[PDB]
Formats: sequence, C-alpha cells, structure tokens
Amino acid sequence: LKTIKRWLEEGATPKAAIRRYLAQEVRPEDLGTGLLEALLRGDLAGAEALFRRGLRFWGPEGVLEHLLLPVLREVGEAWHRGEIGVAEEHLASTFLRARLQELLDLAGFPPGPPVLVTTPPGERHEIGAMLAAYHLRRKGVPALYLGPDTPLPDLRALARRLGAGAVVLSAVLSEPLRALPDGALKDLAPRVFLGGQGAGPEEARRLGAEYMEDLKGLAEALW
Amino acid sequence: SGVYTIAEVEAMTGLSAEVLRQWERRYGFPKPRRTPGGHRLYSAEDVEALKTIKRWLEEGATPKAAIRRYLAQEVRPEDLGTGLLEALLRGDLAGAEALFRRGLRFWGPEGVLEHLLLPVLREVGEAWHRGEIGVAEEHLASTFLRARLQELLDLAGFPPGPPVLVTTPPGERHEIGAMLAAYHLRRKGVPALYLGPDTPLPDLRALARRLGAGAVVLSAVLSEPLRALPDGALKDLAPRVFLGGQGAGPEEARRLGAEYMEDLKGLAEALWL
Amino acid sequence: EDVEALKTIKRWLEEIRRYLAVRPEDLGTGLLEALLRGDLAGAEALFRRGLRFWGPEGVLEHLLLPVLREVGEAWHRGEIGVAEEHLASTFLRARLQELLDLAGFPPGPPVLVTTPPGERHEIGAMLAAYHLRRKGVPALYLGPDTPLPDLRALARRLGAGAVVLSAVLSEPLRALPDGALKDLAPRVFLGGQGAGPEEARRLGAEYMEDLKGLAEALW
Amino acid sequence: VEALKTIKRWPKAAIRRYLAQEVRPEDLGTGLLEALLRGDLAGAEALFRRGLRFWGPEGVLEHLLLPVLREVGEAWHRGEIGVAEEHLASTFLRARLQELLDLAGFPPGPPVLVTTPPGERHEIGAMLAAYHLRRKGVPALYLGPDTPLPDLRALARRLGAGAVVLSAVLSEPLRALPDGALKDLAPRVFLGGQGAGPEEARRLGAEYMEDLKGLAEALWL
Ligand code: B12
Ligand code: B12
Ligand code: B12
Ligand code: B12
Ligand SMILES: C[C@H]1O[C@@H](n2cnc3c(N)ncnc32)[C@H](O)[C@@H]1O
Ligand SMILES: C[C@H]1O[C@@H](n2cnc3c(N)ncnc32)[C@H](O)[C@@H]1O
Ligand SMILES: C[C@H]1O[C@@H](n2cnc3c(N)ncnc32)[C@H](O)[C@@H]1O
Ligand SMILES: C[C@H]1O[C@@H](n2cnc3c(N)ncnc32)[C@H](O)[C@@H]1O
Repeated sequence: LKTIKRWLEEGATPKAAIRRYLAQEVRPEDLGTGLLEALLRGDLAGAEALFRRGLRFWGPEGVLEHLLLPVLREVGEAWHRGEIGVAEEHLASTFLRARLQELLDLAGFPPGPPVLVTTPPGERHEIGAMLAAYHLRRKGVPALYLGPDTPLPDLRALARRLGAGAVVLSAVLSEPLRALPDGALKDLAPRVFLGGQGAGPEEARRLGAEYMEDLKGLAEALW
Repeated sequence: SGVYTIAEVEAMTGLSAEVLRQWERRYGFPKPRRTPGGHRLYSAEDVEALKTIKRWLEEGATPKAAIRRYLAQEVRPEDLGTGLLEALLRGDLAGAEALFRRGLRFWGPEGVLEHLLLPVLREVGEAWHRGEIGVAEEHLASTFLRARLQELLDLAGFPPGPPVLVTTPPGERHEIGAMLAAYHLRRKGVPALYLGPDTPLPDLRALARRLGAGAVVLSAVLSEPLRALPDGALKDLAPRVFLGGQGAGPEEARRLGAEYMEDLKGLAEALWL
Repeated sequence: EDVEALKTIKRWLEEIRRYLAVRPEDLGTGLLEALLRGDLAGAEALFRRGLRFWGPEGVLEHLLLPVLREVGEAWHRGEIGVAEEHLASTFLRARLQELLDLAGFPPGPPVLVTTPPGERHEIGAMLAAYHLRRKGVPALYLGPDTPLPDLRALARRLGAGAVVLSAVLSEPLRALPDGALKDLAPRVFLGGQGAGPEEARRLGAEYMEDLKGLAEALW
Repeated sequence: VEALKTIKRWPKAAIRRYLAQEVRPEDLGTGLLEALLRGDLAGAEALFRRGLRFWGPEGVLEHLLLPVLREVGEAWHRGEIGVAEEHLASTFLRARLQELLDLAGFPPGPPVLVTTPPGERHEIGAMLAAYHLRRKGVPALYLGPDTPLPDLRALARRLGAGAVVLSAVLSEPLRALPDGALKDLAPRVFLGGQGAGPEEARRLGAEYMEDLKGLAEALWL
C-alpha cells in the first residue's frame, strides 16, 4: 500500500497502480520461503507456480540446489524442532518429489548399458538418488532410477541381467550402511558408487564401493 | 473389397492413374484386386486411405514417408499391457513410455488406469511373489507407473476450498492406491490433497484441523497396519473419514470408526453430495 | 461457450466449483485461439497441459506442429495476418527452446545443427536438435542461416562429429553448387520439407527421412 | 579481513565449498564468451547463472548479456570469429533473455505490440524492450522481428493494443520507409535503438525514445 501511494505520487493512475502491484511477481530470494509457505497451507497451485519461477531463474540443476534442497532441509529442521508435524513434511516432500520426477522425465534418456540408481536397503529417503539420476541423465548417462530401498541380491541380479555398467547408491542415513556386512556392495556392478549425507570414504571402502563427494564428479567418473 | 476402377479413383482422389500405378509399384500401396473380368479394382478403404495420404503429401510428407506412415503397424490394445510390462523389465523407459502414451491416447485417462496401469501393477506383485521377478524389477515398474499417475493427477484440476486429505494408515507404504483415490476426487472437482503414504494419526488430525479439511481418505493395501490400530482409532481424524483398499473392509472400517468405500467411483458421490 | 457452461452445471445440479476446475482434441484449437487474442498466459498453460498428456516429443507432434501448419494455412488463405503468425511462431519456438534446455546436453564431440544459407525457418532444426538431445547426442543448435564456409570452420575447430541441416524451402538448396555439403563434417545430414534424396546426393549429404532415424544414424 | 569474515560466515568439505564460492565479476564476461566459442553450453549456462545470481535480472543484462553480444559483433567484424560462432552465442543469449521475459509478469489489459521494422532481423533489443515494459507492469506482447506495417497495424487494431514499440538496430530499414509510415500503427508508436534517431523517427511519425527506462514511464502514465 505504501508502494501504491508512491506510484500515485509519481503521477500514475490508481487503476494502473493497483494492476501493477498485483501483477508483481515474487522476488527470487523470496522463492524459498514462498514455496514453503505455499505448501504448508495446501496451496499446490501457488507452489507449482513458484517452483516454475525458480526453474526459469536458476535453471534445472540450479533450482534443485537453490530451491528444492533448501526447502526440504528447512522442512526437516522444522520437524526436528517440533515446529511442523509429519503430515506437513509429507506434503512438501511428496510435492517436491513430483517436481524432480518431472525434470527427470524431461531430460534425455540415451540408449546403451544403463546405470542403476537407488538407495541401500533400509534407506527410504529417495530424493538424493533422484538427484544422482538427474545429474547423470543431464550429462548423457542412461541413469535408470529404480526408486529407493533395494535389496542387494535383487539389485545385483538386475545389473547382471541388463548388463548395467554401474550402480549408484544414495545414503541419507548412515545406519543402513553400518548395518551392512563388509564388502556387501563389491560385486553389485562393474563399478559401484556410494554417496549421500550418510556416506563417507571409510564406510565405502569397507563395503567395496567407490565414494563420491559431489554429483558433478559422479558424471566425470562415468563418462 | 474392390469397388472402384483406377479411372474412378483418379476422379475421386485427384491423383493421376500414373501416380497410383507408380506408388503401387514403388511402395506396395495401393494394391487393387483383379476381378475375373480382368479389371483391377480399388476399395473404399483405399480411396479414403489415398485421400488421407494426399493430405499428408500436401503437409510436406514424401509419398514414401506418407505410405509408410499409413501402413505402419501400431501395438494392439490387448498387447499394450504385456508390451508395457516387457518394456519395463528390460529397462527400456522410452519404449515403456511410448506404450503408456499410446494406451492413454486410446483409452483416455480413467481408461488407461483400469486397462494398463492397474493390471500391470497387480501382475508385477504376482510375478515377484512367484519368484519370477526381483524387487529391483518391481521398484522400476512402480516408480514409472507412479510418475504416469502423478502426471494425470497434475493434469486433473486442483479446485479451491477446504481440501480433503488423502494418505495411508501408519505402517502402510503402498501409496498408489491413495494417489488413485486423490485422482478420482480431483476429477469430480473435489480439492483432494495427497500427502504421501504412512502418516501418524495425531499429525493427520492436526493438519486436518489447521487446513479445516472437510474429510480424510485412507488407502489400506495391507490389512496388518489396520489390525494394529485400536478400536475407533480413525473416528476423530476429520469431520468425515473414509477407508478403502484391498487391505480394508466394511467390518474393519466399522471397528475403527471410518466409513468404508468399496469403489473409487462411489467415493466421489459421498463427497460431491 | 459460456452459455454451454451454464447448461453443464445444471445437469450436475439435477442429480459450480467443479466446472471452474480441457479435452486433448481441443488443445490445438485452444492454443491457437489463445495466441490469436494475445493470451500468452492461457497459451502457456495449454501447452504445459499438452506436454503432460503427450510427453515431450508428443506435444511437439500433436500440438506444436499442427498449430504452425494451421497458422501457415490461415496466413495463405488470408484469415490471419503476418503479425499473428509472428506471435505464434515466437511463442512455440520459446517453448521448444525450453524443452531443449531441459533435456540434457552431454559432453564429447558435438553435432552442429542449423539450416542452409537463406533458410530462415528454424523450428525444424530445433526439432532435430531436440530429438538428438533426448537420445543423448550433444546437439549444438546454432540457429538458422549459416554460411557453409563458416559452418565448416566451426565443425573443424570443435571437432564436430556431424552436421545436421534442416531445409524447409527447397530453393536455398538448389542455389548450392554440387557437393557443397560434402566436406562440412565427418558426417553430413540433410532433412526437412524442402529436402529430398536426389538433392541430397547432389550436395553430398546423407538424406534422412525422419527424426527417429537420425538418432539411430549417429550410433 | 572482510573477505575472511565472509568466508567464516559461509569441516573438510566446507573449505573447498566456501572458498570456491568467489569468482571475479569482471571475468564473467570473458569466461561466458570463451565457454560459448568452444561449444561448452554447460559451462556457458553455469557462468550466466552465476552472473544472474550476482547482478540480478536487470543487472545481468547490462553487465553480462549485452556486453558479450557487442563483443561477439566486434570479434566477427575483425575476422576473429566466424558466423557460426556468433550464431551459437546469440541463440544461447536469446534463450536467456526469453527466459527472463517469461519470468517477468504478463499483466492484464490492452497489450503493447513489440517488434522491429520490416527488414530488421536483429531481435534482441526488441525483446529487451518487452522485458523492461513487463517489469514495470505493462503488458508487452513480443511478436518477433520483421513485421509488415499493415499487418502490425491490423493486429494492434484487433487486440485494441494501446501502443506499438519498434526496435531498430540498423538504420537502413527505417530509411527504406515512406514518410509517416509509422504514424497510425497504434494510438502511440515508439521507435528506438542504435539504428534509430530523432530526426528519422520524426519523419516516420513515431515518438523517439532514447533509453528503455523512459519507454516504460511513457506508457505507465
Ligand atoms: C523427506 C524426509 C523424509 C521422508 C522421505 C521421503 C522420500 N520418499 O524420499 C520420510 C517421511 C520417509 C522420512 C523418514 C525418516 N527420516 Co527423514 N527427512 C526428510 C528430509 C526433510 C528431506 C529428505 C531428502 O531427501 N532431502 C534431500 C537430501 C537427499 O539432500 P542432501 O542429503 O543434502 O543431498 C545432497 C548430497 O548428499 C548429494 N547426494 C545425495 N545422494 C547422492 C549420491 C551420490 C552418489 C553423490 C555423489 C551425492 C549425493 O545430493 C545433494 C547435493 O546437495 C530430511 C531433512 C534433510 N536434512 O535432508 C529428513 C531427515 C533426513 N530424516 C531424518 C529422520 C530422523 C528420519 C526418520 C528416522 C524419522 C522417523 N523417526 O521415522 C525416518 C527414517 C526412514 C528411513 N529409513 O529412510 C533426519 C536424519 C537424522 C540423522 N540421524 O541423520 C533428517 C535429517 C531430519 C532431521 N532434521 O532430523 N524422512
Ligand atoms: C508396488 C508394490 C510395493 C512397493 C510400493 C511402492 C509405492 N511407493 O507405492 C513396495 C516395494 C514399497 C512394496 C512393499 C511391500 N509390499 Co507390496 N506391492 C506392490 C504392488 C505390486 C502394487 C502396490 C499398489 O499400489 N498397487 C495398486 C493396488 C492398490 O491396486 P488394487 O489392489 O487393484 O486396488 C484397487 C482398490 O483397492 C482401490 N483402492 C486402493 N486404495 C483405495 C482407497 C479408497 C478410499 C478406495 C475407495 C479404494 C481404494 O484402488 C484400486 C482400484 O481398482 C502390490 C500388488 C497389488 N495387487 O496391489 C504389492 C503387494 C500389495 N505388496 C505386498 C507385500 C507382501 C509387501 C511387503 C511386505 C514386501 C516385503 N516383504 O518387504 C512390503 C510392505 C511395505 C509396507 N510396510 O507397506 C503383497 C501383499 C500381501 C498381502 N496380501 O497381505 C502384494 C499384494 C504383492 C504380492 N502379490 O505378494 N510393495
Ligand atoms: C513460422 C513460419 C515462418 C517464419 C519462420 C520463423 C522461424 N524463426 O522459424 C518466417 C516469418 C521467417 C517465415 C518466412 C517465410 N516463409 Co514461412 N512459414 C512458417 C510456418 C507457418 C511454420 C514453419 C514451421 O516452423 N514449421 C514446423 C516445421 C518443423 O515443419 P516441417 O519443416 O515440415 O518439419 C518436420 C519434418 O520436415 C522434420 N524435419 C525438419 N527438419 C529436419 C531435419 C532433418 C535432418 C530431419 C531428419 C527431419 C527434419 O521435422 C518435422 C517433423 O514433423 C510455415 C507453415 C508450414 N506449413 O510449415 C510457413 C512456410 C514454411 N513458409 C513459407 C513461405 C512461403 C515463406 C516466405 C518465403 C514468405 C515470404 N514471401 O517472405 C519466407 C521465407 C524466409 C526464408 N528465406 O527462409 C511457405 C513455404 C512454401 C514453399 N515451399 O514455397 C510455408 C509452407 C507457408 C505457406 N505457404 O503456407 N516463415
Ligand atoms: C546477433 C547479431 C546478429 C544476428 C541477429 C540474431 C537475432 N535473432 O536477433 C544476425 C546473424 C541475424 C545478424 C545479422 C546481421 N547483422 Co548483426 N549483429 C549481431 C550482434 C552481435 C548483436 C545484436 C544484438 O542483439 N545486440 C543487442 C542490442 C540490444 O544492443 P544495442 O543495439 O546496443 O541496444 C541497446 C539500445 O539501443 C537499446 N534499444 C534497442 N532497442 C530499443 C528499443 C527502444 C524502443 C528503446 C527505447 C531502446 C532500444 O537497448 C540496448 C540497451 O543497451 C550485433 C553487434 C552489436 N554491436 O550490436 C551485430 C550487428 C548489429 N550486426 C551487424 C551487421 C553488419 C549485420 C548484417 C548486415 C550481417 C550480414 N552481412 O548479413 C545482418 C543484418 C540482418 C538484418 N536484415 O537485420 C553490424 C551492424 C553494422 C551496421 N551497418 O550498422 C553489427 C553492429 C556488428 C558489427 N560490429 O559489425 N546480426
Ligand atoms: C524425516 C521425516 O520423517 C518424518 N517422520 C517422522 N516420524 C514419522 C512417522 N512416525 N511416520 C512417518 N513419517 C515420520 C518427519 O516428517 C520428518 O520430516
Ligand atoms: C510388494 C513388493 O515389495 C517388494 N519388496 C519385497 N521385499 C522387499 C524388500 N526387502 N525391500 C523392499 N521392497 C521389497 C517387492 O518388489 C514386491 O513386488
Ligand atoms: C511463412 C510466414 O512468413 C510470414 N511472412 C510473409 N510475408 C512476409 C514478409 N514480407 N515479411 C515477413 N514475414 C512475412 C507470414 O506470416 C507467413 O505465414
Ligand atoms: C552481425 C552478424 O551477422 C552475421 N552474419 C554476417 N554475414 C552473414 C551471413 N551471410 N549469413 C548469416 N549471418 C551472417 C555475423 O555472424 C555477424 O556477427
């Protein structure tokens, strides 16, 4: 309303002033909060609209790192502090996953020997794996995202049968990795990659997988 | 079923006899039958085909390409289910999507669910249980089909007004039945807010209060998570509480204090009125 | 169709929010009608709606292409002016550029995509680039109207494995000397409404009928 | 110290992340161009995003997009780079501007048709104008370049467009137009760009606008 008065003082007409203020889009720095606030009140439309802005503004990889991830992290912290309930997190996570799934389907899927992407048994956090899949696809790697929580014998069978060149695992929790016997990941695929918040160099060496710090290097390692 | 002479076809289609003769020789179409009278006769489906082909030519297609297109054999609707299953099982996302696209085009949104998405999901479960396929295979199929359902979900409207929370009982990780419920409700103009699976009842009641949710819908694929709940556990989740799914039943729903719904079609009528 | 709307609401009543919350067969028309009245908002929504139903490639074949042809025909018939077509083309081109940017761009020796000199229809080239991108080929779309000496230089310097040309008009191809496309790149691909096998053989490029075969061709 | 204070504000992984966060703004221009010229779309995209995050939407245009374009022009003119190279850079940079354009709002109400005079194929300045208008709440309809004046005049009539804006990068297409050719395109007709000038605009019966900042104000009031 202060801005509107400012525009009126500049010689603008009230009709023009009101229309301009309403037609005003949300500042990029505010996209994170806006997207979070939109989800918490069940405004899926506004949320989808806001994510789309960030996509155009930051780009595909950019909006994940600058919007999708920060919102999820804040959702996690708010829950741990007890500031939001589980249903709220569910709402945001399910949504943000749908967006990531769209981006994934829009990326190319090259032919040739696939790279199986998933999370270790007991890991139900799947978005980190989708990030891995998406970055690989964006770089021309036929990343086949299976979904999360795949038994090692079943994972090994698929990689053999499809002749997969590699397997990539995302560990958000460290407990499922620690619950695995030594060398559990060794013969999953010709190359085995382990990364994620719950992963580290020492634990990967124990399980017989190659540790990857960031997603950028994951692509270079494969190509 | 020959009914027209090449002279007659030239008059109807506007294509010269030389051209029609040439395309037959060069591309194998059209093929008029030869009568005992010796005349070579084109069918009514040859004329309409050539009218269509000619339109494609005017749009810039080459005769070879147009004819190849008209003739091109697509996958039969009855084989779409099998084809989609086989496509997923070899890690052919491209083929799998093309097949789902075709089925969606052929059956429509609700149609493709009953004729393709649901049958394939059911079959994947049976295949795993018989040891025919592994968990990784099933994971792949479910993730794919969930993405398709999410598209349809997003393609349906999201009406304003007090939402209807859709989720699964605590301990239930099968979410497609819930997405499916949300989808049917959106198609009928009801703002179904799908939360994802496995939601604690207190948190569920809290959100329903805060958003002023008019109703809550639960999908129970397994019966064990329902059995783990005390009598009347679902009573005060929302002003109205709905329970459905293979793991749900009228008796069990009555015990938990929820309204039981057999089919998704009837779920809409309960909410819409 | 505001009157027909009130009729539909009454039918449900005999048994408003439902009515406010589009059939796929009508997406083509709706998208065109929106553009023709300058409703970019409505247009963008309908394309995205079309996108989610047909998929990336599908919405191009079932929505982008039919609309453009109708725009082209309407222009010829005198139904619409050049200004209308301009609006529609710019919009649809923007959508394809989005899809193009949204698909991956793999590393390794690029494939240069453009049109022959004098060819200013660029969307077909974007279509070719896009299909290659979707199948994991590093398609570098340059834009239209690239002089052959310049195109050849870029391909040499970047070590491009191939060059792809889209010809919508056949005249700019005819204006080229025999074998003009021979030494552009290790492989040279020619396709489009204005291209044909004979003209391609003459210019020394490999003729490609459909975009599907173009991806297969590079492997 | 101010750098070190910022670095502290931003354990093993953190040091690599915090330190590699800084990048000289002045070097963004060259880096973006070099990225394009070797066909590195990934790097080019990354560099543009970095600059877009640093300077903002309006900022990245003046400090990155426009300077690069001009340099591409200079590089070609000196024989340094080929036409194919320039083509590549422009298409990329157009995509970015097109993104920024659609990112800005499209307000309701009578549109403003934006294009170039017939024979003008440089279109970025025209997009730029559409961008600047939209950001100030004016419903700028960008048509694309090279629009016949009668057709332009017809569309403006049908949509009840309040104004027409023309971007002239070359002066020849303006010189090729008859007196008063731009007079009745729309209730208001605006001509600007490196190929435009006050006297020439005056001849064609259009209002001359020096810069894009003032173009919005003319319409906003
Ligand atoms: C959504 C969510 C859930 C959802 C999952 C939804 C789904 N289907 O994915 C549900 C509700 C199922 C859930 C459950 C639980 N979760 Co939870 N959840 C989250 C939340 C909010 C976001 C999850 C997410 O995907 N975020 C995005 C993640 C993946 O990003 P990121 O790890 O930073 O990833 C980066 C890098 O690691 C890289 N990366 C990822 N994968 C890979 C792979 C490779 C190869 C490479 C190179 C890099 C790489 O990509 C990113 C680049 O920046 C997080 C909060 C948080 N801090 O992340 C909590 C969080 C992870 N969850 C947590 C907890 C406690 C749980 C539960 C135990 C809760 C409970 N008591 O039931 C269960 C565990 C179930 C299980 N076994 O998985 C804690 C973990 C605490 C800990 N000790 O580590 C968190 C941190 C919340 C908190 N603040 O306390 N959760
Ligand atoms: C995919 C899948 C999974 C995925 C889930 C993916 C996901 N995120 O949703 C994963 C891998 C996680 C999984 C795990 C498990 N699953 Co499972 N899974 C399936 C599968 C193949 C389909 C799941 C699905 O959503 N299908 C769609 C279903 C719901 O369709 P439908 O039955 O025809 O349902 C209709 C109606 O019920 C209606 N409906 C559903 N919800 C609602 C709600 C309302 C209100 C209304 C009105 C109607 C309605 O919708 C349909 C309309 O026609 C099913 C097989 C099957 N037939 O369902 C097995 C199945 C359900 N799972 C099974 C099992 C055994 C398990 C596991 C215990 C396996 C294990 N040992 O680890 C775990 C349990 C996890 C848990 N805690 O919940 C068994 C169930 C055994 C039983 N009869 O008790 C099945 C039947 C497989 C089998 N044949 O053995 N599973
Ligand atoms: C938009 C448009 C323009 C815009 C272009 C904007 C832009 N930046 O692209 C502008 C305004 C520049 C324009 C100008 C002209 N155009 Co015009 N234009 C059109 C329009 C409406 C659509 C063009 C389009 O994008 N089509 C979509 C493309 C993708 O279709 P397609 O080429 O058939 O592509 C398919 C296949 O060929 C394949 N393909 C394409 N490239 C490749 C490459 C490979 C390797 C492979 C395998 C396959 C492949 O991809 C598609 C798959 O379905 C068409 C109408 C129409 N019917 O196409 C007229 C049309 C093409 N134009 C036409 C004309 C006459 C002109 C002008 C001469 C008008 C004039 N007098 O100035 C000028 C010529 C400019 C020049 N010198 O090149 C005529 C051409 C007729 C002819 N051949 O003589 C058409 C058909 C209009 C009409 N008469 O109805 N045009
Ligand atoms: C990219 C490009 C092209 C591309 C255009 C792609 C496209 N789709 O738009 C193509 C390949 C088509 C091209 C062709 C040609 N071009 Co050229 N091109 C350029 C380049 C590198 C950038 C053009 C651009 O978009 N600039 C960005 C604009 C925004 O910058 P600006 O003009 O300074 O604009 C500012 C102000 O004027 C204001 N402004 C602009 N519009 C408006 C409107 C209003 C109302 C207002 C208030 C303000 C305003 O906005 C900006 C604010 O800073 C320039 C280099 C340069 N120095 O500009 C050469 C340049 C413009 N081109 C040039 C030439 C020679 C040509 C060709 C003749 C080459 C040829 N032989 O074919 C043709 C002409 C085609 C035609 N009929 O128009 C010369 C012009 C020389 C001259 N004689 O004046 C330049 C200057 C290059 C050079 N240094 O030699 N070109
Ligand atoms: C990591 C995420 O796990 C979710 N979370 C915590 N407890 C439960 C539960 N009982 N059921 C389901 N999800 C739960 C929270 O929403 C948190 O954000
Ligand atoms: C019902 C579905 O449960 C999946 N399933 C079976 N065992 C496991 C497991 N250990 N972890 C995750 N999913 C499993 C199978 O893929 C089956 O299809
Ligand atoms: C192929 C498209 O080219 C456009 N078109 C036709 N004539 C001209 C011209 N003189 N200048 C610019 N564009 C033109 C029309 O809008 C047609 O649909
Ligand atoms: C102003 C811009 O025009 C481009 N340019 C110069 N000559 C041609 C041509 N024959 N065809 C296409 N573009 C050309 C150059 O790439 C220059 O940068």
